[PDB]
Amino acid sequence: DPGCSELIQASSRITTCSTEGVNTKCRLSGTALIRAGSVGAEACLMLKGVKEDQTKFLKIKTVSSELSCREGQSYWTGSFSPKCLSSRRCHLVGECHVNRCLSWRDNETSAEFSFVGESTTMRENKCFEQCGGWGCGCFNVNPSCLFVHTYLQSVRKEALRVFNCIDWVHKLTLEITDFDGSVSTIDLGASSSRFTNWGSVSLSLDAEGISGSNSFSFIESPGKGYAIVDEPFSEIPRQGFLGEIRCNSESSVLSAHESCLRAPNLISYKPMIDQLECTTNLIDPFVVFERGSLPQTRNDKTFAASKGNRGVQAFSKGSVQADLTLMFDNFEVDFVGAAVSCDAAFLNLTGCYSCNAGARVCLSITSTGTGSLSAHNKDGSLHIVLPSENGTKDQCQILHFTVPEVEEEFMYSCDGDERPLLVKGTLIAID
Amino acid sequence: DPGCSELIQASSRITTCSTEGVNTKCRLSGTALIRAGSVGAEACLMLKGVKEDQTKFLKIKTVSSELSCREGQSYWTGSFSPKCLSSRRCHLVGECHVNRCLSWRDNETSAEFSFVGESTTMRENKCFEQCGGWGCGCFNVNPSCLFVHTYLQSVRKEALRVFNCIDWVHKLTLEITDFDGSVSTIDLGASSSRFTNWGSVSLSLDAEGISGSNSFSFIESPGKGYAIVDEPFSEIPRQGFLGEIRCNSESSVLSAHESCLRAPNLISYKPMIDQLECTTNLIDPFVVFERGSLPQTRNDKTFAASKGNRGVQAFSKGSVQADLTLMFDNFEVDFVGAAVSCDAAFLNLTGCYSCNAGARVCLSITSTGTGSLSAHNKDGSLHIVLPSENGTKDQCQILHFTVPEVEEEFMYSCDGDERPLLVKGTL
Ligand SMILES: *[C@@H]1O[C@H](CO)[C@@H](O[C@@H]2O[C@H](CO)[C@@H](O[C@@H]3O[C@H](CO[C@@H]4O[C@H](CO)[C@@H](O)[C@H](O)[C@@H]4O)[C@@H](O)[C@H](O)[C@@H]3O)[C@H](O)[C@H]2NC(C)=O)[C@H](O)[C@H]1NC(C)=O
Ligand SMILES: *[C@@H]1O[C@H](CO)[C@@H](O[C@@H]2O[C@H](CO)[C@@H](O[C@@H]3O[C@H](CO)[C@@H](O)[C@H](O)[C@@H]3O)[C@H](O)[C@H]2NC(C)=O)[C@H](O)[C@H]1NC(C)=O
Ligand SMILES: *[C@@H]1O[C@H](CO)[C@@H](O)[C@H](O)[C@H]1NC(C)=O
Ligand SMILES: *[C@@H]1O[C@H](CO)[C@@H](O)[C@H](O)[C@H]1NC(C)=O
Repeated sequence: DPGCSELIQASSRITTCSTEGVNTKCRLSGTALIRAGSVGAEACLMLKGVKEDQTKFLKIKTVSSELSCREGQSYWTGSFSPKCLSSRRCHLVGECHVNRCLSWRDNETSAEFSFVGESTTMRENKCFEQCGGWGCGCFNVNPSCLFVHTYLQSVRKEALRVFNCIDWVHKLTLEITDFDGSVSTIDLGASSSRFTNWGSVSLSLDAEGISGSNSFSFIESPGKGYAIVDEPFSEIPRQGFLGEIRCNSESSVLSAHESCLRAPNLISYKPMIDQLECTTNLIDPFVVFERGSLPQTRNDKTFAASKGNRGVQAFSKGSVQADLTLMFDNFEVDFVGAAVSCDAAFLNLTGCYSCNAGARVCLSITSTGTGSLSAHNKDGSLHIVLPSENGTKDQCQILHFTVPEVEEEFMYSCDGDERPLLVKGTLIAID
Repeated sequence: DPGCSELIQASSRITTCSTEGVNTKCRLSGTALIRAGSVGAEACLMLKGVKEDQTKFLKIKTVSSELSCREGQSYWTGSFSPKCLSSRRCHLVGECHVNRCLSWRDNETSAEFSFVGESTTMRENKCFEQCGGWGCGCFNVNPSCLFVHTYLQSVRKEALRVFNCIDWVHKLTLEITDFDGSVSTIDLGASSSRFTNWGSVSLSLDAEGISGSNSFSFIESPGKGYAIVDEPFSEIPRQGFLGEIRCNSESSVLSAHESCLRAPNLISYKPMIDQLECTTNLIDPFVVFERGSLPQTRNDKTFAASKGNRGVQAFSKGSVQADLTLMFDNFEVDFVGAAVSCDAAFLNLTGCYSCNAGARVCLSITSTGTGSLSAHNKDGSLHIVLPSENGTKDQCQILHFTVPEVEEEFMYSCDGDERPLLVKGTL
């Protein structure tokens, strides 16, 4: 039931009217700029004829204002757990020769674990010096060597794809009701223009986008849906962050393949003579997914999965940061039709006084056909002219007051048969 | 239950004996280096008399090897949660003028929250630009300003003290049984000597400290004991680590006091026009305490709360990384007199072959009073002499074999006789 959220009068300088003895028609030629309607509501342009009762409206409903994520970088991740094997040798036995233990290389497997065979899994190798001497079962008093071989294994049989958006492609869908009542639906992009019955329409300025977009990233769970993540995409594994372990494919997460990348020192070890514990404290990306699972709101946007060919989209919820440029190409409009009555009620009066922006008055208007409500205050200094329709709509325009305390009686009608309406509110002063 | 884990023989170098009359007496003079016995077990020195039936033992038990934490730096931490207030003003209204919102400073309270007034709590302030225009209730198309005031509040009425150990004080406690059998208990620090009836005992080498001590820290939960944390202490508050929020006291943590220090950006915000959510993802220090609550074992050590005092200690579990220097002040020992027989079962053989250290035989000995066990085992090559003790005790000594698999055979005669025994093993 929203009607005009934004309403401007076409400049007298783009309008020319003539009367054919009682029958008057006007031509629009030139350009008007109007802010796009808030989502669900209309941007409206009012045409005035020569008489005060000659009014027509062009209405442009913002059906939706959508932003589609163009995906940039991507990696796969999932959940992992370490499995360790250990074997302790006394000083001067096996590899536990003078310095080997303390200079042990991560990628070298100890002879102690040659029975494990070949591996293509993410893995690492440690040696921890432990106590020597007879109390720890060694003939030699020097430190014994706890050799350790560890591999990572996927804890789930599914994986998650983390990505960013390099661009958000704006599509503004508009439902246009011409002056003559004909309805059409169009869509526009930032650089688009469409021919209309009266000329053309384009986006003069389009600043629709995701503010702080570099601080969002997304997760896809294949066959399930998407999640938002409230952090920038990480191009490098960083311990304690999503992506600290990452792979180039879904299957490589699942097999924990050695091509996967990982941040250093993710596995902690507690060597205890012949006992060993190894643990991880990894970010659980399935928890992160469930925390951000779509749909979600951030700022004035709703992020949701695309219906159909899948990706993520964001929808504006309120204002649309775009101006429509309306080009009229010598287009004729008449004022034909019988007026019917309307009922109206005051809704609100909001904004400032003695300012350029003025104050927005909103009325609920109920009728059985298309027309115009006209209202004036006692002294004819203020006038309201708003669309009337079959059914009920909330309709708003700007009024200019010079006082913060407003209590103004208007008489309104759609057919000349006036009824009272009280507009009141409190407006702020600017500086 | 365990006896001599380390057995050395008194060097003929520091030994002089003779038989002038009705019996034989021996004199010990000089130093003798011996490895400390494993905790609970004994380091042992055998005195060889001029006969074969003449043998005496000096026994030194390791009762405990103990390391006490000398606490260094400390901080208090606990559990916190944010509470935030918000108020949005349209562009050109109130404080919301280009370009103050985007320039807002954490310490500056917005005039939107005058009704909160005076505070000594941890707190911050933010401003977030949000949609403008009539669709977001504003007469101006420029961004509106969501002003936010947030304070941290304690979510638990208890705190935790995180602390560091700048040094670990070593005390070694030895129980000495002299050749004549008199018992004695001494304590040694890393530098220390103690005099004995026969001379003295000193810590020659002492490496009983905590390896990797730089990567440990500790927590005290007031009146509930201690925990070990498997990471360094840090004097810098960092996000995602214990102490990311820290204070100087129990009360300050509980009041979420403004003197508490905190790492940057711990509170996250979701501005949603007129709605706002604010959250933290702080590590829970009480979970950290729980997971590390003492007693805990690391390496060859048990970390535990001090028994007769306040603080934490670590106790050596296996080998003691220390050499004992024994000094003998021209000390005389006699051998009188008779000694019975005992039940000795073979236990094991362990070591290498054709090496310096060699094999180590261990026997289970149950006997009368205190005696000495001999073995006619492999006579003309090998012999075994060990302490017989009133009770059940395992006794070990060194042996040199130059073959891989050892299948040996012994008739042990401490009696002398009457008994048999077998020994078998491999390197
Ligand atoms: C003074 O009065 C005016 C007019 O009443 C108020 O403006 C109105 O504000 C409301 C609440 O924010 C807006 O409602 C929103 O409507 C959108 C529109 O969605 C579309 O509308 C149809 C209704 O038939 C819906 O069923 C569809 O979903 C469709 O998408 C909706 O998405 C929001 O959830 C919300 O309901 C309304 O659009 C707006 N009207 C106009 C003409 O702009 C104004 O807030 C008020 N000011 C005050 C009280 O200070
Ligand atoms: C060979 O046999 C000997 C039997 O004496 C074994 O030596 C013994 O080893 C164990 C440690 O595994 C020790 O037992 C322990 O006692 C301490 C202190 O009381 C306690 O803290 C431990 O929990 C455990 O109960 C024992 O001290 C030690 N004996 C001696 C004399 O040193 C040796 O391990 C055997 N080797 C084998 C079977 O391979
Ligand atoms: C281990 O890494 C070193 C250093 O890059 C490399 O030279 C060597 O080939 C690797 N050794 C393996 C895989 O055994
Ligand atoms: C807040 O930060 C500003 C910027 O330096 C400073 O002027 C002000 O004194 C600070 N407030 C304090 C220290 O309480």
